[PDB]
Order: sequence, then C-alpha cells, then structure tokens
Amino acid sequence: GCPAHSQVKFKLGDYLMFGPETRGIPMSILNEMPMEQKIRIPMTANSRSMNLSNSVAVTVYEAWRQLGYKGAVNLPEVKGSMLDIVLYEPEIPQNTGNIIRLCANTGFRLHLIEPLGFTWDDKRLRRSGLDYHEFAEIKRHKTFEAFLESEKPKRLFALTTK
Amino acid sequence: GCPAHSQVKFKLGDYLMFGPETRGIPMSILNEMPMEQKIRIPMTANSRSMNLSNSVAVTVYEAWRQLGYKGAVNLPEVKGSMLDIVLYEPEIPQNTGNIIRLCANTGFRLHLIEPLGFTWDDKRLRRSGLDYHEFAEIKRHKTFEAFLESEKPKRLFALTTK
Repeated sequence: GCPAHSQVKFKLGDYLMFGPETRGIPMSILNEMPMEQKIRIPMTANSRSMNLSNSVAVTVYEAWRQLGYKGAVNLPEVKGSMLDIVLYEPEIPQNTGNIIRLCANTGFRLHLIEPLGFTWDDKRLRRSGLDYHEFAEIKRHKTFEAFLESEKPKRLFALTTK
Repeated sequence: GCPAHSQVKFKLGDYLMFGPETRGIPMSILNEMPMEQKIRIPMTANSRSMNLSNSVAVTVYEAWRQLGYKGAVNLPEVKGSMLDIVLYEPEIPQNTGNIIRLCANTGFRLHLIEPLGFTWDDKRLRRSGLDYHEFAEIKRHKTFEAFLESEKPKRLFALTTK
C-alpha cells in the first residue's frame, strides 16, 4: 500500500508530482514507479476528494518540516531552493494560483507540464493577488518526457488518490 | 517568537482556532494566550498571505501526524474524534467549504464562531459539493465567550500571521 506523505524521507533533488484534482496521474506513469515513491495522504474510510491546493500544501509543508524549514524567516540564510513541485496537466486555475503562492512562500520551485486546462495569463495571475516575482520563473514543460529530459530528477514522487 | 505548527506537541482535548485570511484573531484574545499556544506556519522572509484553507489543512495534518493518523483507512477502527478545529468569524465561503471537507476526511470536529461573513445555507453548502453528513453537526457559537463557556477547551491554540 501507499506510504503516507510523512512516511517517506525527502531529500535534496526530489521532485514531487501532482495530477489534476479529479483525474490524478495516468496509470501508465504510476505503474512504472516504485511503490515507495507513490504517496497517499491519510484519510478516514468514507472520505471524499481533498482540494488539490490543500493536498500540495500538506505535502510541501511536510517535506519542508523534514528539511528543517531551511530558508524560513528567523533562521540562518540558505542559498538556493528546496524541492521541486510538478503539476501534471493542471486544470483549475485557482489551484495553480494557490500553489504558486505556496511555492513562493516556502522557496520550492514550481513546474507545470502542458497541456494546461487554462490559458497562462500574467494579468489573470496578478488579478488573483500574485506578484510577478512569484510566477515569473515557473517552467512549463511540453510533455512529461520533456520534463524528465530538462530536469533529470534524482527521485520522482507522485501523489495518488483513491 | 511563535513556534511552528510542528513545534508544539498536540494532545487530546486541544482546540485549534483560526481567524479570517485577511485579519486573523484580535489581539484582545491573543494577549490572554501563552506564547507557546500561538503558532505560526513557517514562511520565507518576503512571503505573502497563504490561503486559509491551506493553512488549516497544513495544521490539521501535522496534528494528525503527531497523533499517528488514528482513525485513518489502513488502521484499526477508532471510536472517537481527533481534535477540535475552530474558525473565528469565517469570511470566505469557499475556505469554510474546503475546511468542512478536510475535517470530515480526518475525523476532526469543526466549530464556527459567529458572526459569519456568509449565509449558513444547506443548499449553498450542497451546491459547493458537500454532503449533508459533512456539515449537519457543525457547532455554531454565538460569541467567543460563549464558545469558551460551552467547550471549556483543555488547551486553545491560535494561528497567527505577520
């Protein structure tokens, strides 16, 4: 069975991938990944889907906890980023906006894998309250294979859901 | 300064209170609480406000992690609830909806302290995708003082923000 997000030991160079809130990640990808790198957030038996942005926030903050909150305010200055967060084919623009804020607040780097379910629009992102610096560096990869080619992740994790 | 949400040791009988995403909990309340019970989620220096539902999800899942995910699907059956979650004067309906789902998924009990910034309307809650059992038993307290009188929390935590 799937380990919890807190039952893996996150390390520098890890990439954490999330699929759309209702669809998740295709089985063709998941079936070729080791059991230990397919994580599932704990839920009670009769649960229903959690919001994707909440799922990513929970996962990011658990990883950051394991990494001692390096780079946080009132901690010694650290150079560089934490982990890399990957949204596979993100669908709902509000989730992506929330996740952009999350990643900017935590020093995690965000990647999107096309196709997106919305048009990427600086003005729309700004209207939602994001500053340009929060989203200016976000990479959009053409495909999952192109992402793997560009990034060559040391380890790749995938969030699964029931 | 404020301990992180993961730098407190949560215990049975704890109540975790969250104020609105735009203004938080009034200083008149916070000033009567011990420093150790005023938690702040870690952020980088130039961070901006995180979505309240993300803040509550992060805090709830960290508390549940400390409590060994008791009552989760892959675990022996447990009869009680976990902690109590309290929204002080919640403003944005979608946050409250997300938090209702979160609490139902984790076995945490939700309380709202009036006044709410939106209508408590079964039809509106249903339209947002919630099932009746998720919201039917949520306690709505007339005031903060009435909440304290009704619930007599063994310990009360409050989320703070910069």
